[PDB]
Amino acid sequence: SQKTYQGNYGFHLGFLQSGTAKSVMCTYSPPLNKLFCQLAKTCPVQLWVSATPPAGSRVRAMAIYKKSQHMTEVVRRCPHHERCSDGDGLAPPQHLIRVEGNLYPEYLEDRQTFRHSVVVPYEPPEAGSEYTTIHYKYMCNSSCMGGMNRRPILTIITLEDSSGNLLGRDSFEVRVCACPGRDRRTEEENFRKK
Amino acid sequence: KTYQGNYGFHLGFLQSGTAKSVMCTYSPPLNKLFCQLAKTCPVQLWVSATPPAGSRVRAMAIYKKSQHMTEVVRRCPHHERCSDGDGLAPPQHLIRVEGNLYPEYLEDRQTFRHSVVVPYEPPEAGSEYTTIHYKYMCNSSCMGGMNRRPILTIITLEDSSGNLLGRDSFEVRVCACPGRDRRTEEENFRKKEV
Amino acid sequence: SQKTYQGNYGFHLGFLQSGTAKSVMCTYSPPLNKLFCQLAKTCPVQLWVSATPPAGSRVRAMAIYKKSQHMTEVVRRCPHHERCSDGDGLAPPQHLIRVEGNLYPEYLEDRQTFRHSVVVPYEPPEAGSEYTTIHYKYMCNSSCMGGMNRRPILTIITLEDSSGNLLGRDSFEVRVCACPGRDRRTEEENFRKK
Amino acid sequence: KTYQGNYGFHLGFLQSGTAKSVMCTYSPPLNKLFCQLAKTCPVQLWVSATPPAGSRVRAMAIYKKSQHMTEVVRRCPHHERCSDGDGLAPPQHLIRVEGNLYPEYLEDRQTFRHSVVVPYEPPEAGSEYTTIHYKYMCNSSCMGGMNRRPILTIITLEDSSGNLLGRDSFEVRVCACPGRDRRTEEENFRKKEV
DNA sequence: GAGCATGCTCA
DNA sequence: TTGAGCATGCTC
DNA sequence: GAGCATGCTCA
DNA sequence: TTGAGCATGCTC
Ligand SMILES: [Zn+2]
Ligand SMILES: [Zn+2]
Ligand SMILES: [Zn+2]
Ligand SMILES: [Zn+2]
Repeated sequence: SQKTYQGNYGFHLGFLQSGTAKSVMCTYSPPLNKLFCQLAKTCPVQLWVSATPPAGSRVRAMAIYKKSQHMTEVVRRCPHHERCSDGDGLAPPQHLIRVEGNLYPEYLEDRQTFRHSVVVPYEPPEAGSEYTTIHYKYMCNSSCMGGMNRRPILTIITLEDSSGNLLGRDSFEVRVCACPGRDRRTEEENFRKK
Repeated sequence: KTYQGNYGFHLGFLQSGTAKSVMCTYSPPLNKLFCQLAKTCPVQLWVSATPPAGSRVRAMAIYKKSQHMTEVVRRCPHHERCSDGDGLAPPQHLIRVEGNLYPEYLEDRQTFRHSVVVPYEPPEAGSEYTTIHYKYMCNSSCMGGMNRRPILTIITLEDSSGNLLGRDSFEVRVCACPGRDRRTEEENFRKKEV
Repeated sequence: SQKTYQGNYGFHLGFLQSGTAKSVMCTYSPPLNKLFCQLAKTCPVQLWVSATPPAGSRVRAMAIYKKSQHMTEVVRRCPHHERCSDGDGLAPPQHLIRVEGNLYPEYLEDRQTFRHSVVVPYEPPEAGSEYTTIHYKYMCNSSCMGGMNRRPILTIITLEDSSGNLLGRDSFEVRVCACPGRDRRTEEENFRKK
Repeated sequence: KTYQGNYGFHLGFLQSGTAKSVMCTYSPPLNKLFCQLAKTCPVQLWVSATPPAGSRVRAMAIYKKSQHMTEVVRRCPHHERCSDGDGLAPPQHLIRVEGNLYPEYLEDRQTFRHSVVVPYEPPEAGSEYTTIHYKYMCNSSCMGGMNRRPILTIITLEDSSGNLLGRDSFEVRVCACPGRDRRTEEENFRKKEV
């Protein structure tokens, strides 16, 4: 979760460099290791490895509340959006994180913790690339009443083999909001105190 | 829609300068009540003559703008599912009457609009009006509900058979800070009055 | 159509006076007898009569292209909007004009000319009012490709008795567009040449 | 997605300064073709070695932005129903090949994407490239279709079995005035180049 | 709402 | 047949 | 994007 | 319990 290890494959995440039109809907903050994005907008997250993972490897994405006081609560879409008609025909209505660009994502709910997660097969970079890109979408604002309700979350991306064993793990905070650029500057300026 | 009828029926609101004003404050220039969610709002019933025996008072909410007037005013998805019920009011109803052991919560079979009805009671000896306490269970801003759309509360005096005897109305804004918001709307309004 | 007669009841239309927030979505131009409005926005049209119409009277609204070269073509929604999911559960998908605020409008298609029209019962003004208001909605922009395709239209409002006989008739041009205020000024300034 | 393969495959476009430029003009700095609706666009196929016998060339359109990349690119509701068919191309297809009596119009059974395939033909004696003429049947602005969303045309060289031999691509903007629009996008682009 | 984005009209 | 200028929805 | 619109945090 | 100021989606 909060702990990130590269494992035997040197796994870790990367984010889009600044200076692109995508920045308006999705912008990453290095000093805060936090992604600021708008609701239902595709966010390109990069997967970096120093060695090819075993055949059949998978990449899972899960959201957990950052504050230890809310860590046990399952992150889910608020009552309103869970009922909106925005389903892609693949993602369940209550899931916050969706993968865009994949015909066969696996949307899971842990039988014990009841946490939602989405899994897609691991794919190596395109020829001439040092990373693989997976586009994610967050279907609720961090402010949504009855949902995240202004509570910040962390997205945990874990590399696992075909059997479900962890091969690597990385994470980043996320704020789904109306104005990513504005809100990112705010938190960064506020951060400039130490 | 505002007629006093044969009984001089019209509404009244408590004058300013009371601790209650913080949670509920009426604006004469805008004929608009500003109140907090779930807080009791005292509305006064005034008549020039005693209504026929068995008369009733109905409260109903409708969106003020013709653009949304046909949409039934109801609580948003989140609050409907909160456990704030009083054991009398249906979960979807926005307006609840406080202090009455026997209110009637109705849904019109044709328009599907919600309304609450209580018996008409004469003023207490020494008073010139009757007070009914209402509570609004969603903010005007609630996503998936009123969603920032202003509403009007329509109070009608009816005989035992359901015939209208009189009708009055006022705009309502349920919000976190009634005082602040009332001033804001009044100042804007006054920005044309001088 | 183009000819307007008040009949034995002095029937004629009236429009909302300027200086209201509604003006942004719906604004009438007197010198051009033209209504500029946005798509799917409620337009309050006033019905004026000097005498009470016979019991069972009806008010019909129909759209016809203004140019004699297109007069024979039936005005309908373009291919795209006819398939959008904006139906109110009462109006057929191809109809341009819809009535808002009525539970029982009659949406018709002339068996011979195939022209669409919507009919609602005539209702007298509210007490203290000199006119009756009917809210209409136009479901396509005048510019819609494959629909009105930049061709201006006329809305014909006719008062008819219970049997379908004409009692009165009035009309006005309409431009459904993105910016009513902007476009109204444009045509008015252009009109200022004579 | 751009690799020349073992046959040095890549695309070429006619140089500027031809009457054709008015209906079809390529922009080197933006690797973007600007063309009018239904106008033939000559695309050049270049290879350094003769492809295996039975090779084919496929053309497919995809939305450039990851936000819309999964949505199948197709003609809008209006043009699909226009009677501009050539008796070969399905009504919903955006890209049509001109000058070939036997093109194959396909729809992938899984992604449902449209594509058109024609046999690979060697350059005419004396030429260093092969020309294929394509037509785009909707403007990039068509409502209910591309709806102002930029697209990419992907041309792939494949052997007789369907295996990719090479692949290249270019952005496309179908519009009313290619020259004007090309300059506009280039000037903006140049507003960072100096 | 402004300004940008874009098909259509006019000579 | 071709822009130039007018006409018009969309971005923020 | 700016500025307005509004619930929540803090003392 | 109450604003003041901060936090944030929506209007145009
Ligand atoms: Zn939500
Ligand atoms: Zn609510
Ligand atoms: Zn249309
Ligand atoms: Zn089209």
